[PDB]
Amino acid sequence: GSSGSSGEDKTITTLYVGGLGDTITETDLRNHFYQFGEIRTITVVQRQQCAFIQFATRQAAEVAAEKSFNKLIVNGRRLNVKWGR
Repeated sequence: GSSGSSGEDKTITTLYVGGLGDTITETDLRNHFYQFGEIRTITVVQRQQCAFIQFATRQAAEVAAEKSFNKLIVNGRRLNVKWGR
């Protein structure tokens, strides 16, 4: 089965995404996440090869979250996703 963990994400709709690299861009994410649901905003920090995906409704956030938790592999490049603030 699963180990089972409880992070510190109660009503957080933002999701952090690292390991972007020049290879990966914003659009690639906007679409990869957009599928889950509306996207409030997307702040891609090149200096930190990361990006923050915000959702209007936690609903899409949660879904993408788990489906992103070290599971979101775009452009044959795994990405470390973690709940934001």
